[PDB]
Order: sequence, then structure tokens, then C-alpha cells
Amino acid sequence: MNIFEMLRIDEGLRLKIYKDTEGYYTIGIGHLLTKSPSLNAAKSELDKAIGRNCNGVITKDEAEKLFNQDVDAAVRGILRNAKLKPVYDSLDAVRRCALINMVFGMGETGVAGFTNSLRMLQQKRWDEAAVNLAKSRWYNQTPNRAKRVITTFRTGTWDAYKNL
Repeated sequence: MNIFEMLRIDEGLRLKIYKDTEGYYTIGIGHLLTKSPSLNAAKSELDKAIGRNCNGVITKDEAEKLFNQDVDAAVRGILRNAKLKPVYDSLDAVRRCALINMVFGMGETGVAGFTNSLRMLQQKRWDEAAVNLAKSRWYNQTPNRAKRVITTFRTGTWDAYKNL
């Protein structure tokens, strides 16, 4: 289990423009196109992103390409972020995957906002951090994926995905 298989499991794979849990227009593996209702705004974003006329339909290769870029951007964002970096550096490899997961789905800005949780993880206070993390809109909105991420944080194993 690596970060790519973990996220494929959590975001799923779709070849056509779709709406995410939050109403937003998405494609492939969790790739947010636009937080705006125009499906026509989304097809545009899409074409811009693939560099061709697609409609709302892309190939698997296209989605993986998107995926590779997104994971890369997530890691680089973490390493550039003053809040994120020290937590990342302090952690073991599995748990570092759990933070990439969060960042990829909620953005750099969102995760950095989890101040107290970040401080607990940095302090290696696993059970506490897991309890604090569950106290969010994020967990309440998508409980099964949030619980999977949170268990990864709590334990340091890929148990939640072993499922799977």
C-alpha cells in the first residue's frame, strides 16, 4: 500500500465529469475542476487541464496524469508550508501518507487550519489527535473516509485499507 493506491481507494475513479459529495464538479481521481455551478464552466476548466476538447469525458490515462500532478502538488505544498512541514518531518512514513491524503482532499489551507490536531500529532499523541480530528465538519461530511484517515493516524498501519 502506497499513497496512490490509498487515494484511489478513497476518491474513486470516474471518467466523466461528476459531482462530488459537496456539489462540486470533479473528474478522474478526486480532481476538483470548479466550485461553480456552471457545468459549462467545468467543461472549460477540464479542457484547459487536458489540453484538448474532451467534453466531460476523459481516458484513464488522462486521469492518472491528473492524479500524478495532484499528488505531486500536494507533497510540494506540504514541504513549502510553514505549518505543514514540521509535522510532516516529525512523522513516520505511514502517517506521512495520512497527511498527504488530507491535503490532497482538503487543500493546504484547510489542513493547516487544524491547529490543535497538528500539534498533537507533532507530539505523537495519537489517541488524542484521533479524537480531535473527528470533531470536524470534514468527518461529519464523509465519515467513512475520514475514519480511514484517522485510523491511519492513530495506528501508524494500513489496517483501515487492508479491508479494501
